[PDB]
Amino acid sequence: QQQQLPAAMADTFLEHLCLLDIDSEPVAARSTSIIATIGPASRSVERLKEMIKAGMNIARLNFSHGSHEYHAESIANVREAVESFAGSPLSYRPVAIALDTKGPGSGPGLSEQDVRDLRFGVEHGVDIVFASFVRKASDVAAVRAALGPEGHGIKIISKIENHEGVKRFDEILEVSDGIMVARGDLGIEIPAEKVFLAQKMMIGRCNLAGKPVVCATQMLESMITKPRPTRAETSDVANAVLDGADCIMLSGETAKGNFPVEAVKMQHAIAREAEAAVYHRQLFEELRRAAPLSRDPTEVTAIGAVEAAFKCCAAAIIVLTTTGRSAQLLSRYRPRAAVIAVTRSAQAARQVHLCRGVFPLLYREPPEAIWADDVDRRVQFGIESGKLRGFLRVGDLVIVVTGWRPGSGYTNIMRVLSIS
Amino acid sequence: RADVAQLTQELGTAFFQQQQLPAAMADTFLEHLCLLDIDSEPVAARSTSIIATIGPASRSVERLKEMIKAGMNIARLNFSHGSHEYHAESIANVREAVESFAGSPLSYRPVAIALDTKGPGSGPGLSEQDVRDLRFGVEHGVDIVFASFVRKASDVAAVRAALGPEGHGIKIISKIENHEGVKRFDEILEVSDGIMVARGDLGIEIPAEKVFLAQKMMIGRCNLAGKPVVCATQMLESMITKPRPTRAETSDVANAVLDGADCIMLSGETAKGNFPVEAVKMQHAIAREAEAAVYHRQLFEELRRAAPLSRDPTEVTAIGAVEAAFKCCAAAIIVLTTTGRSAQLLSRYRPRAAVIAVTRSAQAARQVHLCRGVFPLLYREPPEAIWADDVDRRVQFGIESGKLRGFLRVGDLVIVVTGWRPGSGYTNIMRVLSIS
Amino acid sequence: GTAFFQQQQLPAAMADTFLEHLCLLDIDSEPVAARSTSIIATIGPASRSVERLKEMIKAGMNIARLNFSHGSHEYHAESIANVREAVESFAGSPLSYRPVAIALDTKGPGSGPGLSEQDVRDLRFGVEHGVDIVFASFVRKASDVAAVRAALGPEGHGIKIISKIENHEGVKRFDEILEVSDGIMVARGDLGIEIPAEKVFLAQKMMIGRCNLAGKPVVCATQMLESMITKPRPTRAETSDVANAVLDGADCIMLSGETAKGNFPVEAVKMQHAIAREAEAAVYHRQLFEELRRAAPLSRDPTEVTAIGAVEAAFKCCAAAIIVLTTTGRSAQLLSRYRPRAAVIAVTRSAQAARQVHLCRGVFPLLYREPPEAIWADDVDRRVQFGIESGKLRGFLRVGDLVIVVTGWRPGSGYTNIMRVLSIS
Amino acid sequence: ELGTAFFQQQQLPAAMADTFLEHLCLLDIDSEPVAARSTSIIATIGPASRSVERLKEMIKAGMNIARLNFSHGSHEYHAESIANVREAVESFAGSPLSYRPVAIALDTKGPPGLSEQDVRDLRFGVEHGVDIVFASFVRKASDVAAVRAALGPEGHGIKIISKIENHEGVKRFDEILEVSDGIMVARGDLGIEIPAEKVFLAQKMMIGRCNLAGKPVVCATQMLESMITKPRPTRAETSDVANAVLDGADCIMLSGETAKGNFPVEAVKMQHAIAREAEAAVYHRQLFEELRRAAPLSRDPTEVTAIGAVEAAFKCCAAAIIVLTTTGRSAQLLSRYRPRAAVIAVTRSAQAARQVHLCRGVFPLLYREPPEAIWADDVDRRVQFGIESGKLRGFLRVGDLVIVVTGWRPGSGYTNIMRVLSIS
Ligand SMILES: O=C1c2ccccc2C(=O)c2c1cc(S(=O)(=O)O)c(O)c2O
Ligand SMILES: O=C1c2ccccc2C(=O)c2c1cc(S(=O)(=O)O)c(O)c2O
Ligand SMILES: O=C1c2ccccc2C(=O)c2c1cc(S(=O)(=O)O)c(O)c2O
Ligand SMILES: O=P(O)(O)OC[C@H]1O[C@](O)(COP(=O)(O)O)[C@@H](O)[C@@H]1O
Ligand SMILES: O=P(O)(O)OC[C@H]1O[C@](O)(COP(=O)(O)O)[C@@H](O)[C@@H]1O
Ligand SMILES: O=P(O)(O)OC[C@H]1O[C@](O)(COP(=O)(O)O)[C@@H](O)[C@@H]1O
Ligand SMILES: O=P(O)(O)OC[C@H]1O[C@](O)(COP(=O)(O)O)[C@@H](O)[C@@H]1O
Ligand SMILES: O=C([O-])C(=O)[O-]
Ligand SMILES: O=C([O-])C(=O)[O-]
Ligand SMILES: O=C([O-])C(=O)[O-]
Ligand SMILES: O=C([O-])C(=O)[O-]
Ligand SMILES: [K+]
Ligand SMILES: [K+]
Ligand SMILES: [K+]
Ligand SMILES: [K+]
Ligand SMILES: [Mg+2]
Ligand SMILES: [Mg+2]
Ligand SMILES: [Mg+2]
Ligand SMILES: [Mg+2]
Repeated sequence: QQQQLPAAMADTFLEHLCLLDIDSEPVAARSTSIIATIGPASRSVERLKEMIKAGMNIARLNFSHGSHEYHAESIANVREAVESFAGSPLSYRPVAIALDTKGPGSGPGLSEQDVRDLRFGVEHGVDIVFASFVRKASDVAAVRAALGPEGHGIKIISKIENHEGVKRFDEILEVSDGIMVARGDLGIEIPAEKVFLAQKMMIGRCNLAGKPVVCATQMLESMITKPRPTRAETSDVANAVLDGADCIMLSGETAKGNFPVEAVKMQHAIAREAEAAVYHRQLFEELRRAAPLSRDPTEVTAIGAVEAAFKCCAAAIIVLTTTGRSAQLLSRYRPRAAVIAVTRSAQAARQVHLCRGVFPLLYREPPEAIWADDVDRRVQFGIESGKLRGFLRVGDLVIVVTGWRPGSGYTNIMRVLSIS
Repeated sequence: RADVAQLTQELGTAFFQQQQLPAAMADTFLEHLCLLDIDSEPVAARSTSIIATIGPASRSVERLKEMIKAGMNIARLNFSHGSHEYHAESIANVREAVESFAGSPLSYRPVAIALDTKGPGSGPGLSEQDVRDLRFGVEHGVDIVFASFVRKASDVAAVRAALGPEGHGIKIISKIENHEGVKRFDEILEVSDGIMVARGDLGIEIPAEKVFLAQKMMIGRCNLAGKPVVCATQMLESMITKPRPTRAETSDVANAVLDGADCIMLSGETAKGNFPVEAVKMQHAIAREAEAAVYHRQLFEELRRAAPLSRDPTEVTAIGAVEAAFKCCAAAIIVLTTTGRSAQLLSRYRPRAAVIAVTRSAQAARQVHLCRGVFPLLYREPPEAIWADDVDRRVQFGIESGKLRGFLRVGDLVIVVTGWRPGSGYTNIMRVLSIS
Repeated sequence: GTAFFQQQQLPAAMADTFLEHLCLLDIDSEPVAARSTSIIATIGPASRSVERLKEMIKAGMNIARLNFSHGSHEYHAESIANVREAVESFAGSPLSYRPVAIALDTKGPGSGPGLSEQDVRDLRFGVEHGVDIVFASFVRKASDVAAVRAALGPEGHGIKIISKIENHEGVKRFDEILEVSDGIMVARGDLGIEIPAEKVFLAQKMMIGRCNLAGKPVVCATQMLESMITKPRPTRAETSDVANAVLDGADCIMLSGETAKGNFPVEAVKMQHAIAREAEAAVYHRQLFEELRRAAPLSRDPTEVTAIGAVEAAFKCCAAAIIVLTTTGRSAQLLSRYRPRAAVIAVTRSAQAARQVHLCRGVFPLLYREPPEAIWADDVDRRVQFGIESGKLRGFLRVGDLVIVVTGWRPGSGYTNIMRVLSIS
Repeated sequence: ELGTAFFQQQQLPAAMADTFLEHLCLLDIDSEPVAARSTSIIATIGPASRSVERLKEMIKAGMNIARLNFSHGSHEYHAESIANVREAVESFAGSPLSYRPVAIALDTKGPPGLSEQDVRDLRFGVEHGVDIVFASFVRKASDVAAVRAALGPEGHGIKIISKIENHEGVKRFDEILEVSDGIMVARGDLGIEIPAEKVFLAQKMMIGRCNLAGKPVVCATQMLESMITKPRPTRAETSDVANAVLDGADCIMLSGETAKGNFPVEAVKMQHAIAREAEAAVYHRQLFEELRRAAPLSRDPTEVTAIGAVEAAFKCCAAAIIVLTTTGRSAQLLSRYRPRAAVIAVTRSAQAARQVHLCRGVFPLLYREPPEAIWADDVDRRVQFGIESGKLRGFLRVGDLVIVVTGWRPGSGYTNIMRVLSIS
């Protein structure tokens, strides 16, 4: 059988590895998001359409290079390429826009250039900020203050790039929306042979906290000049997914290299293979054991839904979400079932790419008069887009996660539904 | 510590010191035993049902009201003794005692009536007296049959045929009392509604020192199958003449509950002894202590690992509801059921939360006592015009009756299990509700 | 062979979960291993005759308990003499000889707050008569154990003190009592009067678990086969209670009125023997060994390090036995704490140690009486060969079996450090 | 006692964790490695690494096995490389603290079956006393039998490590592993023969199966590729080396990095540094439990002694397991249980001393003293040699506990004793 199911049913991790089969083809949709840096090699609308088709989920703009005018044109081109697929509403793909700051460049403070760039991000409607060189909780507070009242909804992903950031990780993670393991600077700031320890520790802690973690830098470096990566590069991408990374990133590979589309395609192919090789039997038991007891109905519904999905091998968990939170709480238990998140918020649809296994569907259908009927069409929309995209078939079982009243914060219902 | 820290701040340290919760949170079975505390008081309602044999010592309506208050859930009538006239009078007295509390859902306690057959004797199958007694049971509306000396699947088919078309709803609990019944256990369990480990005859039919192996094997297999299992005979034997049991007797009751028995039984202790009410009270006290001492962490993990994957929505909803109940330390799981099946599927995962089963069927309310942790509520209100409103009213009836009986408190989290359409077989919804 | 893997609940032993282990238990899977839980039989009018004591030793009695709550010093001295006479009547066959420990159970503190003056006199009687163990009644705190130890004096340094936990205070102060005691007795008679009867099983399971964790002997006592005082067969609750005490992890099981004053002393011993053998094969060693290993702290004591290596090696090859040379019994006790399925055959020259190792589950003491060889390595080998010959004669071993041999690098107690895999020829 | 500082080093807080997730969360960049590097480094000796002076630097950097790629050069070229390796190794024979045996491995050019050139190159290997053969493109058990037969009458002791480089080799892995001494995951050809994105699955599967079988597994090709031209590797390269060790590889290899690159010594130093870090990060608690649960019961005293010795080593945090071995088999059976303690293998065989580099955590000590007339005295002398080398090299201190594994009689195949010794 397909998707490494013989290896998935093994009684030990050792037997799981022994049962991995190169002929067991992946069937599930790719769960780990790809962040591609948009630069000289990947700026055109035509090239961006090819990168979206190849698998890009988040477009990163490196504010260490270019200018505000340059990045504004890149943002416009990304939006134009994304909207060129709006003619097919059940299959259109949202793409988040992330702003990566230049950093403090000396001074444990928020550069005035960073204040100006963060203000640019708010004015241009960016979804995420990758905050460079975060070394303490007060650095995150400074970024949040610089985003102002209009940028309240922007996610702050703190980049850990030095010894201080690693040592003060817990306080940084507590106030951040997520973390980026920025291996480039980290490998210069700490001994290169210790970076893998920092990566594995940060991924584990983010998985424990249920917060997004991005693995970044030199993942497919040789692809800047060559059409195929080295054996160490494919292994690095696969191991980042197996470590538990929610996102994988391409920097020079897409910003300035000769094969930007090929680099995205390679990350897509490796992530799909690595996701099927995840040993869910141990992973779910450990996530379940480590996750604290909770009296929050969204949290309680999420664990019940993921348990139910594993019991019936559910093809998907369809969840209605306003902010993306209910989808994030499902994602933290790493279900094998795809989490199809139906949302009316375009920003939440883009941001939800930070959470592994969450497939955002932006709902743009006319409302139903009775709230209960409106909820049911959003569920049938998740099922129709699910069927159109290959996630679901007639006869499949799905878990549907909804709330008892409109507005964010009221998820409390899990339903077992048979498709068609 | 960090996996229970926010909930310890919210519910308090006193909450986590009661009902053997420190022992329940242990990482190993050895650590679990080391953390058992005689000062950790049981809080939950007793979930293992007590079957009491009704005979000369426990027959009067006044005495039966005392036994219902002490905790009796199932009244057993041993057709190896008395007559049809004697047993019919016992049944009438049980029903009169049960109906004396029928004025309210707060006081009403359904009590199942079980008929224990005389058995095949030296014969190879269903005896003529058993056919007559089984017909008597159908005519008197008994809920359960404890079929004596079941040795093969064809013995339970013979009992089913002798109950006729009008006894289709009666549960057949096969009594395993000899070597053949133990060896053919799987085929017997497949066609039975449940099993009774009849240790009296078993201890004579096989070496006495092997009975505990048969008991533990049968309890384990019934737990795996999700079918009721009764532990029976000599549990509190000395209480036939003495007001207090021996140390081996209290240990035996506790170990039957820890083994996974859904029901515990009293035979001579209630049928002919000097302290029938005290024997019920003692079983009640021991079962509540033993239930809190169950190592749910390993038990739930093992029930999850052993149970095969399922495409039955009732089964899928039941495991999701039990997982949700454990996550928030839910006080109860309120389930709507017509036949008791949805409550049985919740019960097989052994939640620590009480399963409050709301049903319109009086027979299902009596029979669910066979499933550990199921508290039946008989709903007697007439149906609402809108089906969704009728469902909501039954859920609210469960909550109100739960609150008025101490099962629920304001601020508690309750898991509610319902279906998407009327009729049996459509349970598929789990809701997390905060009690206000 | 397939027959080997069908006996001693081996299908249930190989199960991946405790639930599947229970589902696989088979009443037709016969026990093969020797009974490892010791039987303490209380001595009284029904079991004092030398001829009756010979029958009780053959039935399986390992420890003779003298209850100082009854009788005079002259009575108990006569009990001791009869036990020793019955035990020594089998000394003519050194390969089959079974040592029997003598335990003195004290009267207790009564209304007083500590060690009574009668207990001081009885403890000194025990030292003078060479008793092996003291079952100290109503131990409520660590200072009660220190008072017993002081009353035994310098000549009773080798006597084991097993503290009886019989009330709420003893249960609450269990950790401090276990720390200074050699072991514990769950005295359920008094405990069931001192605390609610329905809570005794929790105290029993907690104390057995903690003793197992500490590697110290634990005795389950009182009313185990009570009905056998007057009836020839026990109730279903009684056989279940004995089996569950062994499954809980008790090192010893006890008979009080059943052997002291009942009509069936020999049969009560035989019944406990039969149940214990069945219950020992039903122990789920896969989880048990894993949990004992995980819970046991790291150690820099060579005897402790050799013991875990020897138990792990025994499980790897399904060793029939672990033969250990011991002066004080300590090396055998450290093997016993890991609950090997292999019998621990303890070869010793110390008659007191041979009697005392009965407190440890799975330890079969062999008293070696030959005078020391001039060459120490040859003396060690002769003792190992004596263990093998006794093992073969008693049915523990056969030619072709693998055995683990545990010895030390120099004479005297405290130097066990060697483990060897040996093929029986 | 050991002190709080002891329990903060070598990822001991992460090692004591109750779950793999907690283990990852407890990894600390400030927890320094203390144990000697246990994963062997195979360095390909070519134009960039051939001189005696350069070879001395590579031995000091950590090279344990010298690989000679018979796809390049000639017999005369490789014979000179072998001579230079032996000369560099013997330049440290005067000092017991620096003397390290180095195995010599011959990597064949490759094939329908065994090629004519491979028969001649295998014959060259036997004549030159090579220790290991890395057999290229092994696709079935009969390929291993052909190599074994070509190793003439004088070369049956040479270890055959089968290189799995294509779909057929992956599919017929079990039959190949059964007749091979070990496996090499030859990722270069494998990444061309099968889709590049599936190579990590083949690597993890082969490493797992070799670990289960107790046979050496080598991770090879492009581990530090960028170091062919640059002095420092990429983030993917350090991650790849660490993950190969964490996967369970016994050996890690350098090809172009040492054969033709600008930084051969630096590439060896980098693999040394990463492997030491990755070895301390191994989650032994789950690993040992799983190796124990998966390994079948055994009536072989060497195998029974080995598991008892590894269990005893974990119980006391033993600094080393000193084992007397003539063929290296007793050290290999200790190595399969992945002890945290170094396995110091004391042997009179120079060949076995070179070959045990294939087994993770085995530190060979060649013993050349003349035999004692009393066998028990000869064993004691060898045990003390391992303790004294261990004190000299920093493995041991007075007061440490060591596990000693010996047999009851001379000759190979009788290991059955495990002793706990206090270092005095
Ligand atoms: O965005 C840019 C860019 C924008 C405008 C002019 C030039 C560049 C450029 O040269 C560049 C960029 C990004 C990266 S990065 O994302 O890979 O870090 C680079 O390495 C890099 O060199
Ligand atoms: O039901 C009866 C009964 C009915 C009518 C007259 C007399 C008896 C009677 O004497 C009796 C009964 C049950 C048991 S039971 O506990 O074994 O089931 C007895 O042991 C027992 O003695
Ligand atoms: O040029 C050589 C060479 C030349 C002369 C003697 C020996 C080698 C040699 O050993 C080598 C070489 C090239 C490669 S490559 O071209 O395949 O990358 C190797 O891998 C490799 O090992
Ligand atoms: O995941 P979030 O942000 O909490 O949103 C979940 C919310 O979505 C719903 O399912 C539907 O709400 P809306 O009708 O407002 O879209 C709510 O019942 C629930 O509270
Ligand atoms: O447990 P059972 O016997 O399957 O009954 C559960 C049934 O009860 C309900 O919750 C309510 O059904 P009714 O309205 O027929 O009483 C159904 O939706 C569900 O199928
Ligand atoms: O278990 P103990 O009391 O520590 O005794 C074990 C001792 O027995 C021996 O194996 C043999 O000692 P003896 O020759 O003194 O009997 C010692 O090497 C070892 O120290
Ligand atoms: O690992 P190998 O090849 O089996 O060698 C182990 C052998 O070494 C010894 O420990 C010592 O043997 P020698 O004295 O012959 O070297 C033997 O007793 C044992 O059989
Ligand atoms: O900024 C980054 O992404 C880095 O340093 O790796
Ligand atoms: O029939 C019974 O109930 C018995 O034998 O125990
Ligand atoms: O003293 C005892 O043995 C008791 O109270 O059980
Ligand atoms: O031969 C090799 O080592 C390869 O192909 O990677
Ligand atoms: K930047
Ligand atoms: K009957
Ligand atoms: K006494
Ligand atoms: K080659
Ligand atoms: Mg940076
Ligand atoms: Mg009967
Ligand atoms: Mg007493
Ligand atoms: Mg190749």
